[PDB]
Order: sequence, then C-alpha cells, then structure tokens
Amino acid sequence: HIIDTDVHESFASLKDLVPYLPEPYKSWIGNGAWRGFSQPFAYTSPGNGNRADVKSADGSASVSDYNLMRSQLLDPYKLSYAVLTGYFYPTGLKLQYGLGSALASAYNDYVLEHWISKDKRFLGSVQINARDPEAAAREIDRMAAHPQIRQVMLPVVDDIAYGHPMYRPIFAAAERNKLMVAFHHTTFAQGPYGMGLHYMERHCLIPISLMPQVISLIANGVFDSYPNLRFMVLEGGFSWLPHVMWRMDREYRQGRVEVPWIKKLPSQHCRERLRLSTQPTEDISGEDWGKLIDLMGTDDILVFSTDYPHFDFDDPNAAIPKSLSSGTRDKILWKNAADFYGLD
Amino acid sequence: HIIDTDVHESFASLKDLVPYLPEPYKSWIGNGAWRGFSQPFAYTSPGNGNRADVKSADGSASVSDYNLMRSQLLDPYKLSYAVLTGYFYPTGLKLQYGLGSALASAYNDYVLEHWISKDKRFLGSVQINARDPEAAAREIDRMAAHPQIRQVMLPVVDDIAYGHPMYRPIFAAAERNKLMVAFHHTTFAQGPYGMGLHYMERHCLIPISLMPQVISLIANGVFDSYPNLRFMVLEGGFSWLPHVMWRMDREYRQGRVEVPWIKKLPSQHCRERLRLSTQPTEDISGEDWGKLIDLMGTDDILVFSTDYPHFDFDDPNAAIPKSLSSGTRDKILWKNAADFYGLD
Ligand SMILES: [Fe+3]
Ligand SMILES: [Fe+3]
Ligand SMILES: [Fe+3]
Ligand SMILES: [Mg+2]
Ligand SMILES: [Mg+2]
Repeated sequence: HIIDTDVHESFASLKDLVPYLPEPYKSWIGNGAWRGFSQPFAYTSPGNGNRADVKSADGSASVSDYNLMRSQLLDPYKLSYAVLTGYFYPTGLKLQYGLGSALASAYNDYVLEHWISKDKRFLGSVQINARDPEAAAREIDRMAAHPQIRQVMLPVVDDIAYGHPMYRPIFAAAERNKLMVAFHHTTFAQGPYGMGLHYMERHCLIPISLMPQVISLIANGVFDSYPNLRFMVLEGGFSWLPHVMWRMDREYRQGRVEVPWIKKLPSQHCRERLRLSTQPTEDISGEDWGKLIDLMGTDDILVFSTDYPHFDFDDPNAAIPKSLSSGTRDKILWKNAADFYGLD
Repeated sequence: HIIDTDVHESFASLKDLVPYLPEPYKSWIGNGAWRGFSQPFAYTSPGNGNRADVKSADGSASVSDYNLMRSQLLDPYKLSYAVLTGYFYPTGLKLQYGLGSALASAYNDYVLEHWISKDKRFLGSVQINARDPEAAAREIDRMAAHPQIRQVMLPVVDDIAYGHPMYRPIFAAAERNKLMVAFHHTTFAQGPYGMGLHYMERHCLIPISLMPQVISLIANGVFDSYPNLRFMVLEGGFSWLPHVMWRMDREYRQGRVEVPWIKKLPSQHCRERLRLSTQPTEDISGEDWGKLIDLMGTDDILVFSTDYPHFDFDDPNAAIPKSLSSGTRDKILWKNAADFYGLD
C-alpha cells in the first residue's frame, strides 16, 4: 500500500486547452497572444528540473504523457493512488482574471478528459484562479461532481496569504463540496526578500514561502470556521513543524484577547487537520525521524509523495526509514493520505 | 556565570541625539522635522511591548534609564556581561541616507557616553545605516576602537537580505576591526506576504523574517569570504535550525556547481560560527531541548538572553532547563557567548 500525494502532470502544449476555451480566450490562446509560463530561472540539474529520463513536450518540469507516467511510476511501484497536483497554475497571472479563470476551467476539462478518466488510481485536484475567489468557488462547484476529484489546489504565488478573508469563498466552496485543500509552491514562490540570488538559494527558500500559509490559516480562523477541511502542504519540508506549532501556541496563549475566533490550540489544529508531504528528502537518519515525529506529538501528519517527475524524486523504496515502527510506516506511506482523502 | 546577549536600551527622547548631530540634521531633529519611529501596530500585552514594570520615556518598547536596568536586571541576576543591542535602528529609514547615517553615528555617541561608559558589564554594538554600506563601514572603523564595542548590529528590516554583495563593505569592516555580527528584527520585519493581519500573526512571522538571513549569508559566500566572523541571530527561535541546516546541506550537495565559493557544508559553517539566542520561550520540555540539541549535532550554538525589557522576558533562573547537563547549561548560559565575543 502506497499513495503518492504529489505528481505533476500537464498538457503537451498550451494550445491543448483551445478546444475547451470560450471566445475571445479561445482565439487569444490559439493565435498565440499568450505563450504560457516560463520559470524565471535556470535549473542547474541536468533534465531541466525533471529527472533525466522524463521530458515534457513543452519543456517545463512536468510530464505530458500518461503512458510514460504509468510505465515509470504507477505500475513499477504498484501505487494504490496517485494524486495529480498539476503544474500550470493560472493564479500566477496577475491581470486579466477572466482569462486566468477560463484557463483554470479549460485545464480541469483537459485533465479530466485525458488523465483522470484514463486510470482509477488517479485522484484529482481542482485548479483555479484564486485571484477571483468567487469565480474560483464556482469552478470548485463545477468539478467536485467527479468522484475522483478530491481536493482544491491553492497555488503559492508571490503575493497571496490564503488566510486573508478575501479568499474565504474558496474554503467555503471546498467545504461545501466535501473536498480537501492542498498547497503547492509555484515558480514565483519567494521569501520575504525575493527568491534569492542563485537557484540553490531560491530552492532553500521554498519552505519559507509555505510556513506562512500554515500561520495565516490558523491566525485568521480558517481552521475554526471550516471544521470539515483538512489542509495538506506539499514539498515544504516537515522538520520545521515542531517549531511552527510551539511558536503558534505561545503566541496564541499570550495574545488570545486579539484572536477569540481560535478555539483550539494551534498545535492541536495541526495534529488533527494539517498534513505535510515527506518529499524532498533531507537525507536524515532513522533515529532523527523518530525524534522529529516525537516532537510533532503524533504520526498522523506526514504523507508520502514522490514528486514525480522532478529532479528530487523520492524513491518509495528508500525515502521512508524502514527502522520506523510498522504502524508509523503504514501511516506515512498510505493511511494518513487515505484518511485525508476519505478512502477505504 | 550568565551573559545576556539581548538587551534593548534607548534614548529618552530622539532630541537627545541633537548634541551629536551636525547641521542640517541637528536642526531637522531639534526642530521636529522628523519625530522618529512608531511601530505600525498595537501591542496586545499590557506594557506596550515591555514588561509591565518597565516604561521607556518615549513610549517605545525599550528602557531609557540605566538605573532601572541595573536594579531590575544587571544586579539582581549577577550578570557577568550584558550585550546592549539597541532599539532605534536608522536602517528603517528608506530615504535620506545621509540623515540615517548621521543618526546611527549620533546614537552610537549617545550610548557610549550615557550607557557603555557607566558599567563595565556592558558589551556594545555598532548601530549603522546599512542602506549606505560604505558609510556604514566608516562608522564601524570609528567605533571599533572602544574595547567594550564587540559587534555590529544588522537590523532585519522589510527589504534587505544581507547576503547581497552590495553589503560586503559592512562584513569587511566588521572582520577587519575584529567585531562580530549580530542580527535583530525591527518593527518592519515581515514574511513574504507582509507582516500578517493581527499582532499575534505578526509575532508568529518574526522567525520567518530571520531564517532567510542565514540562508542568504551562506548561499552568497559571506561565511567563506569572512572566515574570522561569527554570526548571531537573535529572537528568531532555534527549534527551526535543524531544518534550515539540513535543507541548505541538501541544496548544496545537489547544486555545488552553481556555488563553488562555498567551501564547507552549510551545517558545518553553522555549527562553527552561527549562534542563536534562546529567547523567547516556546515552553518545551528539558527532554525536548536535549532532542533539539541532538538534531543540531552540537551544543555550541545556543546563547542565553533575557530580551529585557520586553514583555516576553526570559528569567535567567527559569529559562534554561535544569535536566540538561551542566556542560551544556554552562555553554548556553555564558560560555558560548564568551567564546563568541572573545572574553575570559
Ligand atoms: Fe511537487
Ligand atoms: Fe518539485
Ligand atoms: Fe523583543
Ligand atoms: Mg573593539
Ligand atoms: Mg517570558
């Protein structure tokens, strides 16, 4: 039993969405008025962000061929489930919201037709344009129909803290439709002072772009006001979570006159309803895993992911220390995710 | 012994700096053309950011009376040394660099005459305007000649990552003058998406404004370029340091080719020359302290501080768990700081 919570599929070409777009957007994209995203840095690994044996058609760090994924990932590792978390994140567009929203819908149509419908091991994400939270809510209502769709994907761009009350229609729609919430960094993710000055630094900063989302959701009452949502943060690490939990607890105890809508200790909200992917490895010893899980106070929090097809892919047979107890190992590799997605 | 690495003294009024200012800044400040900083949020603790029993003359979260510090902190605890870290950080001025630098200089004159020269337990910090690194370097040259001056303060404002090469004259001047480097957050410290929406969330975010300075300094070669410098990050916590060290090590291994100037593993750099204060408390058990020290791989890193006179003052007799070994406790309470400042 293995569930993979982070897999990056994509179209082969941006014009694959033209059949799904209404005019004028259809003509804008068909005639080349916008050519898509191009990450604002050079990858320093061979393979251009992917493993060396995976290329997408448009060059991005993704996979555009289901046959390649099935033959490299799904079948060889005998995955029970693989969560498609996308890669084309229209929330990265900072103007022309009507365009970003039409791209979000068109992308979800494309993935349902050429991915999710091809394999029962897939669990799908609703991609959205979070800059129009009401349109995003309507796309969530649209796509929650399909029983394999299980979460909404909230992309971490440069300028959005998702606990801002502007975004509440998104979480209300997610809850309404029995979908969970997932967070993933974009090519625009940054620290307080930018992405740094080199690729290696930009990549060190990815955890720093994501810890404020946990802090934001809790301080602004997102956990308290949608009790049926669980929240999964992918690819930001987990070794920092003891500190984020203890810190939030201290600030809650000292400052609760200011935040009376928080009705549990932040650490308790997190143990109950926050999940963090294990990928990428920090190359940590087995006894160090056990210590960190102790400090977290539970083994319910970690979910396995490979992050196929990216360069720092986590081999399922080597990422999770086998010295861990069997109950904990089963939780990390599949039970924690299974409970998150309401499976079995 | 006990050495306090974080104590916030200030002037009683900004006009106290007039006697040290040249024209036209002398007249600007004396006549009230600028009235100083005023933090952009309401404190939610009784005490306006301070202990309920300490009030500064200008209303800021600091202490302006040496007699009060001596009888509330220096004498009652038998402090061997106290590091005056300031509070008024002119780097927060984002224009009129000439004025900002004259204020740094004036402030340093004030502190030497009315604070440092009054008590041999004080270690002093050079306050600067980091927006003009060449002027900042001349002020470091000017003040380093006093023996109690032992470090330069690098304030963490909203928009400065100190690893950017523009800042190298500051590190060059520190190393040349045999001073160390300390970082402290300002009232302008923030995360990637601002300082949040509540005071409690702004306070949660402080460690997020400080972790990127460790990442910036290492990735951009500050550690390797200035091997005789030691770096202290204050008030950011320390439970996050294992993640930051592990992450940076991982990024280094997979991306050396981009950063050949980094001659040691980031974790080794940190174990040897990065220090972190223990304040404020996260309320964690002695057992858990020992596990975190395990995860950093040394007990050389932590330095005690009270952060007098702030609301989350750490009492020297209760902040450091007693189940830790006496060696570790001695290192934390004074020996790590003594070696950092070149004392005893
Ligand atoms: Fe991923
Ligand atoms: Fe990735
Ligand atoms: Fe403080
Ligand atoms: Mg000196
Ligand atoms: Mg305290």
